[PDB]
Amino acid sequence: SFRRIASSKHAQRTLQPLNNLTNLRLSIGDPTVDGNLKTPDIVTEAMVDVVRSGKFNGYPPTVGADNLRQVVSTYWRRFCQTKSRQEALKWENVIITSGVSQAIVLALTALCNEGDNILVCAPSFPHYKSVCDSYGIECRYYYLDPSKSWECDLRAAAGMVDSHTKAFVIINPSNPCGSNFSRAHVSDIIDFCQQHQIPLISDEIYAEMVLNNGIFTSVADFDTNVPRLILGGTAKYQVCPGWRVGWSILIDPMNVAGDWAVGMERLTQLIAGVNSICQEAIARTLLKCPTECTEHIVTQLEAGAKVYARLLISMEAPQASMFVMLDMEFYEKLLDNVQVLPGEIFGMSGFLRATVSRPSAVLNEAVDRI
Amino acid sequence: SFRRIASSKHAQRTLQPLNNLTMKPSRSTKSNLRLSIGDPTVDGNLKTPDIVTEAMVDVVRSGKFNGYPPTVGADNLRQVVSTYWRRFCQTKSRQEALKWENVIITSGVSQAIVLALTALCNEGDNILVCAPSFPHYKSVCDSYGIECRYYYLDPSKSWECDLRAAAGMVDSHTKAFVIINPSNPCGSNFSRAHVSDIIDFCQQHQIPLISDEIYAEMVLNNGIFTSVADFDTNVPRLILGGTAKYQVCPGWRVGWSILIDPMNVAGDWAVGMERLTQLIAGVNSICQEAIARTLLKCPTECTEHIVTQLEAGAKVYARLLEHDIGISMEAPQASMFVMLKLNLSYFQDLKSDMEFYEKLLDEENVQVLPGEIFGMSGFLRATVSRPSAVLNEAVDRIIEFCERHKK
Ligand SMILES: [Cl-]
Ligand SMILES: [Cl-]
Repeated sequence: SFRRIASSKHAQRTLQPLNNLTNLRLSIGDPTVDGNLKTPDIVTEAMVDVVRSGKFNGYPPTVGADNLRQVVSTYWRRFCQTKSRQEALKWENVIITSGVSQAIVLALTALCNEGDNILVCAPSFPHYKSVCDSYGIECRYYYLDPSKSWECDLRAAAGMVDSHTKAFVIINPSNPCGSNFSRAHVSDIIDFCQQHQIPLISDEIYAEMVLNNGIFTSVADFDTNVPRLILGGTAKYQVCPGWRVGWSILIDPMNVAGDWAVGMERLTQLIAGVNSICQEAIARTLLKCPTECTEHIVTQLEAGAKVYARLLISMEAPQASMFVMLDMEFYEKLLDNVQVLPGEIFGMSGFLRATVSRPSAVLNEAVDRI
Repeated sequence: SFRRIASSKHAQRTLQPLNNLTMKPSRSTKSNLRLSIGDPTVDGNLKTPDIVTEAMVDVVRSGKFNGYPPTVGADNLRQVVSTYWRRFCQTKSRQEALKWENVIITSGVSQAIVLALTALCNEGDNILVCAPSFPHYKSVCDSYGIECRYYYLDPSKSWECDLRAAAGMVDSHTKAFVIINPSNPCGSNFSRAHVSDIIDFCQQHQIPLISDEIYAEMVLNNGIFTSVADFDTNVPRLILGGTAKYQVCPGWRVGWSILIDPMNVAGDWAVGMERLTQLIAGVNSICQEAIARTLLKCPTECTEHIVTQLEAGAKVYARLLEHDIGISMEAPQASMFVMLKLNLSYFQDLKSDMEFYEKLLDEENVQVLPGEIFGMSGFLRATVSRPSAVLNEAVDRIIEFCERHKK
């Protein structure tokens, strides 16, 4: 015979509730489903050129190709309204990752040990909770106030901070809330992080996907010595999540977080980096994508916002991202044939996440069915 | 002011000795000749098949494969890989034991290694790993607080596993036996009989066998590759492989793992690996479809070209044996590397493989890798995949270098 082989504690406690939960589907967080949103043609053709050259099939540096890091550094400068802020973004502090999902893993596991906690918004993109449970880090939720435009309850969060608290995480613009934070509110967050002396992690992957001529405020656009780790990429706004490319950018002017940066660098060695074809294709086109491409998608999202309004169930209208928030029992009865998502999944019972990114013809039929 | 932010223990102990090596610039006027590089794309002499390249083109232009794949891999590629590995099995039953349900698509074999070990072991466990070895097993183990417990390969018995010594290393915390076959850095290609013995060893000790078979297509001299798949056994085996080396595209970051477990004693291991793919959420969707379209269509001819190039590189290293300069070596039967054994008693001022590496580089601007990096001092890893003109020139400098330091 042969002794049964069991798995590790690490594997056993690694759970993704969304995926575990798994016809008109308003539950899907992937902009490629219908084809109404499209990757820019120049990116598609840069990929064609790059793979046909045969010059980008070799090993990249595990931290990312130099030129893509440089380009990403240059690209994020546009979110900075000032020269000093812009100069504070250095390519040396850019890391290319296998999607933002990996950037989250690297950020959290280079920073925390088992037994630590981080403060994370609720409701939230579930990956932070999943990564935390996987590695024995506590995901300590602070709550977002839906009646104050889904702003962070900074009064409450203060009471959650202790000696094992290692970071403060925000998602802005937000999946699942569709929120877009004001400049003053982002300033408060930074001050909060200063008062409590913890780094700020800002998931800014929807940066290009603000609606209604809204203003996006990146944690980069401030004069502060508070270390900030910005996570972003092209997966959502260039409609190519399956390419598995994203990045993290550290802004640390007084250099208080250098070991974190080194730790993240060292940990890229484990899977040894990112698809070399996509890295070069994005390095060639990231700065050349015209406002019009981002402007077509934003208009397409504004349409979905209009369709959900007919239901008015209450809701805070979306200012950004691809979702609106409007609980488990309601979800189950709808399928028995429309698919929504319960906010339970995201850390806040009593809501439903619905997607804005599908065609009106699909949405209208589903909103009517609701 | 602001509290200094420090890193985790996991980060602090994560080290890759190869990268770290990257070395004093040479005080020489000769051209830099690098024999240290483990990337088949370096010179352009070896080539990704055109049919794979044009499948990538069709796939990306379609705009139908830019979405999220399943974290475990696209269904069609998993089915295709399963079908592909069947050719390494000589029988219907062995072929039937390969199931696409037990294939996982990974971000290179490097991720496959992470998933295999961290889904199996807890901190405080150990695994048996060959030395010398591709450094990633050691790097991942140390990163995760798993002990990399070396058993030694024998350069005089064709770089075979010393199984007798390995037996004394097994204890209650030993969780796996790792082999690399064909081998980086040794160039060895195991006989069927040795692979049979390795499996028997794993049966006696009741530990799973992990086999890095990424050089499966790159056997030389009409050799026979024996996959751990090609056996009638209930020993659980996890095979790591991919297209990175033999289709000359390591940078695309695609590889896979295949679990073969006929009595289903390792289902939890499989479920664990699957769960852990959720953390980076999978693999480049363009390449998975491109490879799904072409993996079964690539002609034998594309590979025999690469093999021919490697056999020629091997002949050039053989020239080192014609001079009495203290270099012995088992000619490579596979993979892309050779291990040069140093007779240190030949040299007046060369104490170690490391010192040999430094002085060679400083004096002749030829870069090899000391075997220390791979877990076995007293050797040098040299690459066979470069063009003959590069190798021939570099071997001349090595010969000259040895004669000069002798006595
Ligand atoms: Cl990782
Ligand atoms: Cl991973």
